[PDB]
Amino acid sequence: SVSSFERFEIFPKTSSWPNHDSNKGVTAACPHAGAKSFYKNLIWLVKKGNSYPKLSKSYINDKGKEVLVLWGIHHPSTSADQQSLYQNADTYVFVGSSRYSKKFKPEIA
Repeated sequence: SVSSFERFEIFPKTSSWPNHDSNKGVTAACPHAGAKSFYKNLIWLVKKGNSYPKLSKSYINDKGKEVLVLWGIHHPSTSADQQSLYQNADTYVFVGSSRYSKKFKPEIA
């Protein structure tokens, strides 16, 4: 039960992604309209060429209201795909919020 529901580009695709860059985050898991696609409110990280440095996107996205943010931790299949999507194996993911802290660990299986 909600009284207001807005949608704004928290992390715009056209900007704010200079280092990993790229937009080819499509997959066959969600192939609507006969084409590889992905979640609209989510972005699959793909390296630009063979570079994938650390990411820091500390944002406020604060409009005087509670803002719901969603994200996924991609666990790959083979180590070849890990270096074909991220160029490094031993990574870590951390979402730093005043109410939520988590040090993620990727898994290859």
